[PDB]
Amino acid sequence: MIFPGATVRVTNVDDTYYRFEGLVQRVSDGKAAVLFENGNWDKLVTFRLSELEAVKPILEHHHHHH
Repeated sequence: MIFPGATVRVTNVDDTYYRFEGLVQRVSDGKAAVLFENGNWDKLVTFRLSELEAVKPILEHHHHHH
C-alpha cells in the first residue's frame, strides 16, 4: 500500500527518473503524483503505482508493551 506522504522510487527503466526517489503528493485517478525536490528545483510528475516502489522512511524506534 502507498499513500500521499510516502517516499517512492521510480523503477521504470525507460524513464528519466529511473532509480530516483520522490514523494507521493496525492493519488490522481489511481495514479500517484510524485514530487521530486532538490532544495529549490522541483517537478511534480504523476506515475502509476505499478511504476513505483516504496522506499524506507527514517529509522524511528517503535515500541509497545503489555
